Amino acid sequence: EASLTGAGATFPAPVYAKWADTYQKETGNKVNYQGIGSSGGVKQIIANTVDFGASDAPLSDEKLAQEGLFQFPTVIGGVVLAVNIPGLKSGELVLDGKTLGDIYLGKIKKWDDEAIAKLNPGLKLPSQNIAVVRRADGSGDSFVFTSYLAKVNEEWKNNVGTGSTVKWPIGLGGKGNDGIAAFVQRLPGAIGYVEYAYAKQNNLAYTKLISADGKPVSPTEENFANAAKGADWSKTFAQDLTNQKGEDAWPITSTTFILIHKDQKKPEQGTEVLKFFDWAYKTGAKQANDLDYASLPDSVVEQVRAAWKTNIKDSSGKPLY
Repeated sequence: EASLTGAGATFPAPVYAKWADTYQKETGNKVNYQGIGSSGGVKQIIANTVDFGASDAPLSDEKLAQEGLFQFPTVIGGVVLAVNIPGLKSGELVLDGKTLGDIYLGKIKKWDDEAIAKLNPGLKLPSQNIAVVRRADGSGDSFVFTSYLAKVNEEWKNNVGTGSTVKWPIGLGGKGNDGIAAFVQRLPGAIGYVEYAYAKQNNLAYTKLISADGKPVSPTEENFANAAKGADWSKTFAQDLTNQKGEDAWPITSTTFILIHKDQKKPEQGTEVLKFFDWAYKTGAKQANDLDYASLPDSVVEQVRAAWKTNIKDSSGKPLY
């Protein structure tokens, strides 16, 4: 029976928590996971205060090497726009990238703006102030969301840019996915970006979006998976899943990563971290799919296992997988 600690990204926290609960029931092993956001996950693994870190934003090959870290992907999810719009039900409103960016720039102030109406011709829209919500903490959702906005809105690209932290033009700061979800529930007219499970499991309304190919798409597990169908995983785990081509491709999709040290100074801990994630790849797909995360293809899992064998060792050079 091992006791393991992880910390970081809130994007996959619902599935990691479910996996950890099941794993304890089946094996006795205890995995404690603290949702502090991706930037904090990176900081904590570098400081050696946890057994594993978690970040939705990938580190570069060079940064991994400088830090003596190894990164591997777990699941595929989607970022959605949770909304609180009087008179509208979930899934009714459509936004496109340009107009979403103009909302986040503060240019569009009311839900019945002509640009929103044009995207939604048969819908009656209220004259409700838009209340923009964004992340306060350093965040992989912010990284993915601003990476998307920079592709679809030139003003955003040139003035705000992309990052885990940016100079937001407008918007209240929520801490974690949970904090944005709580703000959208409490504020008539809110819009906030959250990983899909935080909208669904909190009974929050959400929008459709226009795909890269120009078609309205609903956020679903299958549509997150579709956004990754063009990814050449053989080349790198650090795949860009925003604004990807193809039918029913959710435009704000991302995978998410675990970070561990290559030279394990507590090699029993590292061995047990690998066993937890291996168990999750072998047995955990229903639990992920229940929370609307798509599973990585088996080929990707096999790449992860092969890379564990060559990268993860004790201080004598012995592999831990």
